[PDB]
Amino acid sequence: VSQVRQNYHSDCEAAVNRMLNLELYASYTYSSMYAFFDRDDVALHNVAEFFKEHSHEEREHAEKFMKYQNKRGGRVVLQDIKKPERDEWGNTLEAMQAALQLEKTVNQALLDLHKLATDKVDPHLCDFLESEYLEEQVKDIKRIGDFITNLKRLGLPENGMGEYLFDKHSVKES
Amino acid sequence: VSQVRQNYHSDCEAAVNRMLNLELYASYTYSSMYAFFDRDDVALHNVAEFFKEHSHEEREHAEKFMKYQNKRGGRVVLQDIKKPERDEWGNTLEAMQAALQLEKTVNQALLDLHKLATDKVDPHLCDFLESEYLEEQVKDIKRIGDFITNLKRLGLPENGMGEYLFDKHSVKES
Amino acid sequence: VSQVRQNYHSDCEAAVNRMLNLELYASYTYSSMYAFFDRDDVALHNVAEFFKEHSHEEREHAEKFMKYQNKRGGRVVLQDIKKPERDEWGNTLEAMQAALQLEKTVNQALLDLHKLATDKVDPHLCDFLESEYLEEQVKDIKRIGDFITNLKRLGLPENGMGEYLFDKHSVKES
Amino acid sequence: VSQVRQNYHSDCEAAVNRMLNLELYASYTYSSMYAFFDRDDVALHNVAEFFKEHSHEEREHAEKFMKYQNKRGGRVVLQDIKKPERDEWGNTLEAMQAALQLEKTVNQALLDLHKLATDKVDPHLCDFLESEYLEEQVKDIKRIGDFITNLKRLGLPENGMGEYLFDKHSVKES
Ligand SMILES: [Cl-]
Ligand SMILES: [Cl-]
Ligand SMILES: [Cl-]
Ligand SMILES: [Cl-]
Ligand SMILES: [Cl-]
Ligand SMILES: [Cl-]
Ligand SMILES: [Cl-]
Ligand SMILES: [Cl-]
Ligand SMILES: [Cl-]
Ligand SMILES: [Cl-]
Ligand SMILES: [Cl-]
Ligand SMILES: [Cl-]
Ligand SMILES: [Cl-]
Ligand SMILES: [Cl-]
Ligand SMILES: [Cl-]
Ligand SMILES: [Cl-]
Ligand SMILES: [Cl-]
Ligand SMILES: [Cl-]
Ligand SMILES: [Cl-]
Ligand SMILES: [Cl-]
Ligand SMILES: [Cl-]
Ligand SMILES: [Cl-]
Ligand SMILES: [Cl-]
Ligand SMILES: [Cl-]
Ligand SMILES: [Cl-]
Ligand SMILES: [Cl-]
Ligand SMILES: [Cl-]
Ligand SMILES: [Cl-]
Ligand SMILES: [Cl-]
Ligand SMILES: [Cl-]
Ligand SMILES: [Cl-]
Ligand SMILES: [Cl-]
Ligand SMILES: [Cl-]
Ligand SMILES: [Cl-]
Ligand SMILES: [Cl-]
Ligand SMILES: [Cl-]
Ligand SMILES: [Cl-]
Ligand SMILES: [Cl-]
Ligand SMILES: [Cl-]
Ligand SMILES: [Cl-]
Ligand SMILES: [Cl-]
Ligand SMILES: [Cl-]
Ligand SMILES: [Cl-]
Ligand SMILES: [Cl-]
Ligand SMILES: [Fe+2]
Ligand SMILES: [Fe+2]
Ligand SMILES: [Fe+2]
Ligand SMILES: [Fe+2]
Ligand SMILES: [Mg+2]
Ligand SMILES: [Mg+2]
Ligand SMILES: [Mg+2]
Ligand SMILES: [Mg+2]
Ligand SMILES: [Mg+2]
Ligand SMILES: [Mg+2]
Ligand SMILES: [Mg+2]
Ligand SMILES: [Mg+2]
Ligand SMILES: [Mg+2]
Ligand SMILES: [Mg+2]
Ligand SMILES: [Mg+2]
Ligand SMILES: [Mg+2]
Ligand SMILES: [Mg+2]
Ligand SMILES: [Mg+2]
Ligand SMILES: [Mg+2]
Ligand SMILES: [Mg+2]
Ligand SMILES: [Mg+2]
Ligand SMILES: [Mg+2]
Ligand SMILES: [Mg+2]
Ligand SMILES: [Mg+2]
Ligand SMILES: [Mg+2]
Ligand SMILES: [Mg+2]
Ligand SMILES: [Mg+2]
Ligand SMILES: [Mg+2]
Ligand SMILES: [Mg+2]
Ligand SMILES: [Mg+2]
Ligand SMILES: [Mg+2]
Ligand SMILES: [Mg+2]
Ligand SMILES: [Mg+2]
Ligand SMILES: [Mg+2]
Ligand SMILES: [Mg+2]
Ligand SMILES: [Mg+2]
Ligand SMILES: [Mg+2]
Ligand SMILES: [Mg+2]
Ligand SMILES: [Mg+2]
Ligand SMILES: [Mg+2]
Ligand SMILES: [Mg+2]
Ligand SMILES: [Mg+2]
Ligand SMILES: [Mg+2]
Ligand SMILES: [Mg+2]
Ligand SMILES: [Mg+2]
Ligand SMILES: [Mg+2]
Ligand SMILES: [Mg+2]
Ligand SMILES: [Mg+2]
Ligand SMILES: [Mg+2]
Ligand SMILES: [Mg+2]
Repeated sequence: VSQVRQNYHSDCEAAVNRMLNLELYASYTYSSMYAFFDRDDVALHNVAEFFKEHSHEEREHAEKFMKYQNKRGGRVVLQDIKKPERDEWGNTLEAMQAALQLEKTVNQALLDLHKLATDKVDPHLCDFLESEYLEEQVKDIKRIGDFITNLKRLGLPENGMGEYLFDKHSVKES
Repeated sequence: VSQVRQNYHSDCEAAVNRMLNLELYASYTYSSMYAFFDRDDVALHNVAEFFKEHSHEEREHAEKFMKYQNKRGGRVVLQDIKKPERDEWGNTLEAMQAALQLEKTVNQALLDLHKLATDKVDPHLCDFLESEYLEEQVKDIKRIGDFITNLKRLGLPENGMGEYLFDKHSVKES
Repeated sequence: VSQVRQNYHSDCEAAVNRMLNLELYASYTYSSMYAFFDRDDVALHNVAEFFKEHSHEEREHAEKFMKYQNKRGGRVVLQDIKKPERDEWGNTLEAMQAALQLEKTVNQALLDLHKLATDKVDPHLCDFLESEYLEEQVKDIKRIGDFITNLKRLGLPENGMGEYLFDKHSVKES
Repeated sequence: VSQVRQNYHSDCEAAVNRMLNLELYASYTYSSMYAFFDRDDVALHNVAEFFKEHSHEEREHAEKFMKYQNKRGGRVVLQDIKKPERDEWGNTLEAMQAALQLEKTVNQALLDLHKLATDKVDPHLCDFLESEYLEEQVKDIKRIGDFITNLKRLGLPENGMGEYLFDKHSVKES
């Protein structure tokens, strides 16, 4: 037993490792979206940079789980990072829809981890999830939903001018 | 009944007073460690200053419970602060081992208080513990465990050179 | 055919995707080393930070291949990022030995890619490898070899004091 | 024989003069595009300025070949700069398509010169081409391809609003 370990259930330790993997998976998916929007036959560079930024954020969230694991006396166990579901992402609307689904998948896993931590009476883990993950998750879901609404308003997928304008006005110029 | 009191159970009020006492006890133990490492026949002054700092931190945490008690309309009730378990602390490894145990004792009392606050459906007290005590506790336990690992690596208790080097490189120069 | 594509062989495009994967694999291995040295029963934090930095560097090198692929009109194709070979890394000497091997594996793949680019008469790709990858690779191999020499000099694996001192003097304080 | 000349083949000297001429030709073509977009019945001034900038860049690249020739002990030999292929350039999409073709023609000539320098075992000339010409060429081809993709997305040639918006958002305001 680790000398630091206190009130940290084996099930929570394992679930933290699984959540770490999911954050890495999410990061990799966003990296794929970045590369897609940087293609010469896609060429929406502010959209590309948006997804690149989100890839980096998810990788930071994975690292934060590694640090958490060690702080509690658990042991990091890594698994393969599966490649993303798609090799090409269609257009800005399709990609944003996939991102919304991904963020809700990650949110569900965080909420499930919170249920487990609650079950095992681990208030430190509950607080960590609430303070470092749950609020920023709701904000990302809201932002992406807002974007989807605007992409539909702009006539995606058919309205190429609308898609061009979204890249200029909705996502930060990069 | 205090005019400010709302949703604050007598049992929680009493447990806050007990936790206050434990913080004061922890502070006093760290003060003893400070004085020990400042002895001319011990003379590890950065180690001494580390424990002096932790003594001050625990006293601040006691004061924060006093303020909390009054904010909720409870009444501070003080008891004797018992002297520390030992009069002399052996060496840096022995002291760090005792500090680890002390921090885990304090953590257990905080977790028990959180269980009580949860039982009595006091989300303010739960949040206070989570936001002001539980995370910094995990960090202190991790730091001290890391130190113990390094002290063993350095050949404590027998390796006096190792102990000298720990005082120069592991704890902040004071 | 991509409208930008010129003098870019399908074989080179595929090899760039494979090299991208290898950079991601290397990044992941370094992340594992970071997490290991951050364990409370390992606790060599400057060593941990060294490997964290190298993980970030390799991820940047992967991103640079993505950008390269798109600049030439190739298409990024991602595969699973395999988990690292080990779950625990022994000690600083064992980890550094594994890092040396990893950097030489990456170097060999870069040199093989250069051979292919030379075969296909692609001077842009040759220059990219020479200017962005090959020199920094030689420097990393030299640095890690120098470290291994010093770890052996310090009496690793048996000399715990030597290992402690390496973490204080050889790797940047983090 | 020039007193400075060493390892510089007559064929390479001649090919450098031909490449100089091609850079001047490219500059002149871009100047024609500038003047076209500045016409009162065309009036896309940011597009005009984009082409003016590229004209200046190509003239700088011609000058760099003159300097190179003299450094190696070759002799600059100038020929007529042929007028551009067209007197009018249609619209932003047509012009960008012609620019893409021009940049790929220049790239092919650079790659052919590199083949010759390789044949004649002239590493100085190979390095000069790789370090001063080949990478910036790939970048220009990628940028122009990205633009063409966006012009098609914006509904060129028929969508005049799309063309107006490209001039405001895609090319630097001048
Ligand atoms: Cl436990
Ligand atoms: Cl408990
Ligand atoms: Cl357990
Ligand atoms: Cl696991
Ligand atoms: Cl997993
Ligand atoms: Cl599987
Ligand atoms: Cl796909
Ligand atoms: Cl979807
Ligand atoms: Cl999903
Ligand atoms: Cl949050
Ligand atoms: Cl929007
Ligand atoms: Cl009450
Ligand atoms: Cl209530
Ligand atoms: Cl009550
Ligand atoms: Cl009481
Ligand atoms: Cl008490
Ligand atoms: Cl008593
Ligand atoms: Cl005693
Ligand atoms: Cl003890
Ligand atoms: Cl204790
Ligand atoms: Cl806290
Ligand atoms: Cl230490
Ligand atoms: Cl090709
Ligand atoms: Cl060619
Ligand atoms: Cl091919
Ligand atoms: Cl491939
Ligand atoms: Cl692969
Ligand atoms: Cl496999
Ligand atoms: Cl292992
Ligand atoms: Cl190895
Ligand atoms: Cl390897
Ligand atoms: Cl390099
Ligand atoms: Cl060294
Ligand atoms: Cl010569
Ligand atoms: Cl020679
Ligand atoms: Cl000759
Ligand atoms: Cl000539
Ligand atoms: Cl000519
Ligand atoms: Cl002629
Ligand atoms: Cl014409
Ligand atoms: Cl054309
Ligand atoms: Cl042409
Ligand atoms: Cl260049
Ligand atoms: Cl654009
Ligand atoms: Fe995340
Ligand atoms: Fe405390
Ligand atoms: Fe690399
Ligand atoms: Fe040029
Ligand atoms: Mg142990
Ligand atoms: Mg377990
Ligand atoms: Mg999973
Ligand atoms: Mg698979
Ligand atoms: Mg599809
Ligand atoms: Mg509950
Ligand atoms: Mg709660
Ligand atoms: Mg909270
Ligand atoms: Mg919050
Ligand atoms: Mg966020
Ligand atoms: Mg998110
Ligand atoms: Mg998130
Ligand atoms: Mg908003
Ligand atoms: Mg009253
Ligand atoms: Mg009472
Ligand atoms: Mg007590
Ligand atoms: Mg007594
Ligand atoms: Mg004793
Ligand atoms: Mg907190
Ligand atoms: Mg603390
Ligand atoms: Mg503490
Ligand atoms: Mg504490
Ligand atoms: Mg630390
Ligand atoms: Mg096409
Ligand atoms: Mg192919
Ligand atoms: Mg591979
Ligand atoms: Mg496997
Ligand atoms: Mg092993
Ligand atoms: Mg270099
Ligand atoms: Mg490097
Ligand atoms: Mg390297
Ligand atoms: Mg490298
Ligand atoms: Mg060096
Ligand atoms: Mg002469
Ligand atoms: Mg001649
Ligand atoms: Mg010519
Ligand atoms: Mg003529
Ligand atoms: Mg015409
Ligand atoms: Mg050769
Ligand atoms: Mg070469
Ligand atoms: Mg070079
Ligand atoms: Mg270069
Ligand atoms: Mg250029
Ligand atoms: Mg050019
Ligand atoms: Mg050029
Ligand atoms: Mg660009």
